[PDB]
Amino acid sequence: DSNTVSSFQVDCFLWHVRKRFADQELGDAPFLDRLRADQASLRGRGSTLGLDIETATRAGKQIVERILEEESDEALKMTIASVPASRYLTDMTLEEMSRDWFMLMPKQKVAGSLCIRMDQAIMDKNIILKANFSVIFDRLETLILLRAFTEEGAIVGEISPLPSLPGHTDEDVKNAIGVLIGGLEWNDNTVRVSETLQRFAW
Amino acid sequence: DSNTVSSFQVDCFLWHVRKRFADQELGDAPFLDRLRADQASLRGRGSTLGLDIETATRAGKQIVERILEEESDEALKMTIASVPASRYLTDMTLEEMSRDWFMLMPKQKVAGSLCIRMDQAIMDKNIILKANFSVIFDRLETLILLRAFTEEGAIVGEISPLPSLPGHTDEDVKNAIGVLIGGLEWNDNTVRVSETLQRFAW
Repeated sequence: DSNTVSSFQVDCFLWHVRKRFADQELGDAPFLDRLRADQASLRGRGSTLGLDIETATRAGKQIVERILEEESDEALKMTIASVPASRYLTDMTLEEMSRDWFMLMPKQKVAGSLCIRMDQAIMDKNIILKANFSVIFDRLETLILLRAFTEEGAIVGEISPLPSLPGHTDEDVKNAIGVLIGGLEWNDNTVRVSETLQRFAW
Repeated sequence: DSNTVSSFQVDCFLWHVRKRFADQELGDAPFLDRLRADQASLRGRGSTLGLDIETATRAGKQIVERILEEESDEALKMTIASVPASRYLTDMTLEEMSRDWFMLMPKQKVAGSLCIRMDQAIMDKNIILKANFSVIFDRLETLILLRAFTEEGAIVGEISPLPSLPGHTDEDVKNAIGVLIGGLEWNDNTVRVSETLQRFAW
């Protein structure tokens, strides 16, 4: 069931929290036994429904963050911003960001909570990926919209984010670019990526 | 041990979170069995070291909030403000807020993570509690400093907050006022509380 997945990702996350606890060595012994035993039960559990933990745990982190978001219960309500609140980068005039387009030979992939879209018949062109996104430090958190543009400015490709669990990470976006490019290049084409991206991306 | 208390308050809180989960009915069955069984283990546990749960759970909420505060792990970092970010009320010129004072017959109590201080020999005076604090809605979250002032402006009493677990709540502050007053009145005295307080307090 889907409640099984969710439940798993939660437990995974709460467990991560507890490790953090016992990292401060706050935990007494029987606790730390719950920690070990629940880590084993978890490895088994995730083995069997065949989700790896790392991402199950980010999912859980999002579910729980949502719970801690809704209360009210006075204060059980928490306030957290560990946030180096972030800077926004726009390679795309909105004129471009909103522009008609389609695919003659449509190719659609989903990876790491991003939709990658590509036109299969586009050959021997020179394209540049432009991306509006957000930065913390020099390393990306998040993407708003990526589009691929020909010499004559035209959409042959797109990478857009998805409301699934977990969300997408700088990584998910890096491989995403890799896939969009690499497939573009496969039917001959040359993909330059914008400086911003170059400067940030990978 | 103190790690035993902490561990208990955590588990209490994480458990509250899970109930929230299964409130959305996300939970699958074996989960919900962990929920019931862990609720029993918890009632037993807190019975024995003799802490009631409600407050153990607010404590846990503070400990955990602290954990979720520190990562970094990229994003496992959460951002939460459910906050109707709040309005501040000051009955006390800082000239008053910082003013010498002592107690001839000192009386010191601690309740709900607040220190209550009172001068035992103060008789047949007319005093007003002034308080600088903070409001969400018409109901107080939090107190910054309460002081009790005679006709001739003088400190006969104080209620100040403490960095313990859990922190203090509007309630803790309401009973706190009750105790300061009621003890002031016991050796004859008349305690008017400021409008702000009246308007907010209780």
